Amino acid sequence: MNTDVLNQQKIEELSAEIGSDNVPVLLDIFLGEMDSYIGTLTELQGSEQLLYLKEISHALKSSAASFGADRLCERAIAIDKKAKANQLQEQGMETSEMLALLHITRDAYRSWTN
Repeated sequence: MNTDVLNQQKIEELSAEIGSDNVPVLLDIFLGEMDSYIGTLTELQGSEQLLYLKEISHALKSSAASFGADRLCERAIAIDKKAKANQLQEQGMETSEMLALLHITRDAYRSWTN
Protein backbone atom coordinates (compact mmCIF):
# COMPACT_ATOMS: atom_id res chain seq x y z
CA MET A 1 0.00 0.00 0.00
CA ASN A 2 0.93 3.66 0.17
CA THR A 3 2.63 3.20 3.53
CA ASP A 4 5.06 4.80 6.08
CA VAL A 5 7.68 5.97 3.60
CA LEU A 6 5.64 7.88 1.17
CA ASN A 7 2.24 8.60 2.56
CA GLN A 8 3.03 10.26 5.79
CA GLN A 9 6.28 11.46 4.31
CA LYS A 10 5.54 12.63 0.73
CA ILE A 11 1.86 12.98 1.35
CA GLU A 12 1.86 14.86 4.54
CA GLU A 13 4.55 17.16 3.11
CA LEU A 14 3.12 17.55 -0.44
CA SER A 15 -0.32 17.68 0.94
CA ALA A 16 0.24 20.19 3.79
CA GLU A 17 -0.40 23.82 2.59
CA ILE A 18 -0.88 22.26 -0.77
CA GLY A 19 -2.82 18.93 -1.08
CA SER A 20 -4.74 19.43 2.16
CA ASP A 21 -6.81 21.56 -0.19
CA ASN A 22 -5.99 19.93 -3.53
CA VAL A 23 -5.78 16.14 -2.93
CA PRO A 24 -9.35 15.70 -1.40
CA VAL A 25 -10.58 17.56 -4.44
CA LEU A 26 -8.67 15.22 -6.81
CA LEU A 27 -8.87 11.92 -4.86
CA ASP A 28 -12.61 12.07 -4.27
CA ILE A 29 -13.38 13.02 -7.89
CA PHE A 30 -11.06 10.61 -9.64
CA LEU A 31 -12.62 7.96 -7.70
CA GLY A 32 -16.24 9.04 -7.82
CA GLU A 33 -16.38 10.00 -11.52
CA MET A 34 -14.11 7.29 -12.79
CA ASP A 35 -16.15 4.83 -10.84
CA SER A 36 -19.26 6.51 -12.17
CA TYR A 37 -18.58 5.52 -15.63
CA ILE A 38 -17.68 2.19 -14.60
CA GLY A 39 -21.01 1.82 -13.02
CA THR A 40 -22.66 3.09 -16.16
CA LEU A 41 -20.19 2.53 -19.00
CA THR A 42 -19.38 -0.93 -17.75
CA GLU A 43 -23.03 -1.70 -17.91
CA LEU A 44 -22.84 -0.13 -21.39
CA GLN A 45 -19.35 -1.04 -22.74
CA GLY A 46 -15.71 -1.81 -22.04
CA SER A 47 -15.27 1.58 -20.58
CA GLU A 48 -13.87 0.02 -17.39
CA GLN A 49 -11.08 -1.11 -19.87
CA LEU A 50 -10.58 2.62 -20.51
CA LEU A 51 -10.75 3.12 -16.74
CA TYR A 52 -7.27 1.80 -16.43
CA LEU A 53 -5.26 3.91 -18.76
CA LYS A 54 -6.96 7.05 -17.93
CA GLU A 55 -6.81 7.01 -14.19
CA ILE A 56 -3.40 5.79 -13.57
CA SER A 57 -2.16 8.35 -16.15
CA HIS A 58 -4.76 10.92 -15.20
CA ALA A 59 -5.12 10.96 -11.47
CA LEU A 60 -2.62 8.49 -10.12
CA LYS A 61 0.01 9.86 -12.31
CA SER A 62 -1.11 13.29 -11.13
CA SER A 63 -1.68 12.87 -7.47
CA ALA A 64 0.73 10.03 -7.00
CA ALA A 65 3.53 11.91 -8.77
CA SER A 66 3.04 14.42 -6.00
CA PHE A 67 1.45 12.51 -3.07
CA GLY A 68 2.96 9.06 -3.67
CA ALA A 69 6.00 9.89 -5.69
CA ASP A 70 7.47 6.70 -4.36
CA ARG A 71 6.21 3.08 -5.02
CA LEU A 72 2.59 3.52 -6.07
CA CYS A 73 3.73 5.99 -8.66
CA GLU A 74 5.85 3.66 -10.76
CA ARG A 75 5.51 0.35 -9.01
CA ALA A 76 1.87 0.44 -9.85
CA ILE A 77 2.03 1.85 -13.28
CA ALA A 78 4.80 -0.37 -14.59
CA ILE A 79 4.86 -3.18 -12.10
CA ASP A 80 1.22 -3.86 -12.62
CA LYS A 81 0.85 -3.46 -16.24
CA LYS A 82 3.40 -6.17 -16.87
CA ALA A 83 2.47 -8.99 -14.55
CA LYS A 84 0.44 -7.67 -11.95
CA ALA A 85 -2.16 -6.85 -14.62
CA ASN A 86 -1.57 -9.88 -16.83
CA GLN A 87 -0.47 -12.44 -14.39
CA LEU A 88 -3.72 -11.86 -12.55
CA GLN A 89 -5.83 -12.37 -15.66
CA GLU A 90 -4.78 -13.32 -19.21
CA GLN A 91 -7.78 -11.27 -20.39
CA GLY A 92 -5.94 -8.03 -19.84
CA MET A 93 -6.69 -6.54 -16.42
CA GLU A 94 -10.31 -6.59 -17.58
CA THR A 95 -11.74 -6.62 -14.13
CA SER A 96 -9.63 -7.78 -11.31
CA GLU A 97 -6.86 -5.35 -11.62
CA MET A 98 -8.71 -2.22 -12.75
CA LEU A 99 -11.67 -2.40 -10.26
CA ALA A 100 -9.25 -3.36 -7.52
CA LEU A 101 -7.95 0.22 -7.78
CA LEU A 102 -10.92 1.52 -5.90
CA HIS A 103 -10.90 -1.02 -3.04
CA ILE A 104 -7.15 -0.52 -2.68
CA THR A 105 -7.18 3.21 -3.06
CA ARG A 106 -10.06 3.93 -0.73
CA ASP A 107 -8.80 1.49 1.82
CA ALA A 108 -5.27 2.80 1.80
CA TYR A 109 -5.81 6.51 1.02
CA ARG A 110 -8.59 6.98 3.44
CA SER A 111 -6.15 5.82 6.14
CA TRP A 112 -3.43 8.57 5.55
CA THR A 113 -4.60 10.66 2.56
CA ASN A 114 -8.00 12.00 3.77
